[PDB]
Amino acid sequence: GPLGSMEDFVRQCFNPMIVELAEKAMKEYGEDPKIETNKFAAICTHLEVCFMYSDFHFIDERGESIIVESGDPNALLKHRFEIIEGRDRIMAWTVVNSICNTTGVEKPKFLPDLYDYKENRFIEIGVTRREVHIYYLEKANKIKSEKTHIHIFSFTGEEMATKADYTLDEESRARIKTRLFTIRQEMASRSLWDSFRQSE
Ligand SMILES: O=c1[nH]c(-c2ccc(-c3nnn[nH]3)cc2)c(-c2ccc(F)cc2)cc1O
Ligand SMILES: [Mn+2]
Ligand SMILES: [Mn+2]
Ligand SMILES: [Mn+2]
Repeated sequence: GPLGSMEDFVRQCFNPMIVELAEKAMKEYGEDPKIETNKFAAICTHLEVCFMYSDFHFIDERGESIIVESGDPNALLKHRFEIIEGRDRIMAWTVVNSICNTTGVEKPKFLPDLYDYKENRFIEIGVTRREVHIYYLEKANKIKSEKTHIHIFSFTGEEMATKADYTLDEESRARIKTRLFTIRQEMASRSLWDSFRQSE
């Protein structure tokens, strides 16, 4: 088949909110999304996984964790997760500082991706084109000391999470894996996958 542009794929296969947040992040770190395109696609993918990870998860009227897939349910429900990824540095740290002071949890040395109000911990999300165990160690070794939970996804369906604690139900994580599989397949049909995979 013909080789598509990764740019076209990103703009066609991710919603504009994701794409825009991704562009802003790259600009913020001095990289151009029209040159570092594999990174661009990687950043969109990871951002989307972060959103999908928190999607539908609330804390109920009685204070336990429930799943609602409509927009019509109860406004007394609190989102289970705080989303840190996707915010600019100032706002991300503002949110982290707020959480840390409120909940009394320890302040992380690097920006995490999520905060989980049920488990009372920050989460580092990872999405890798390599084997999950290797990438996990790379994360584990950057965060140094840990209260921060790590959860790694691959494009081939493997997961690895701290202490074999996977946080979410199988259905939630299946949605994420299916999306990753779909991204991989679509890249492959445009002959973007091999280049993307080898670039990590
Ligand atoms: O696990 C993460 N990961 C990443 C991440 C994403 C892509 C690459 C990448 N892809 N190709 N070269 N570098 C590296 C780290 C990022 C990230 C997000 C926005 C941004 F502007 C820069 C980095 C954030 C994460 O939490
Ligand atoms: Mn970031
Ligand atoms: Mn992050
Ligand atoms: Mn991450």
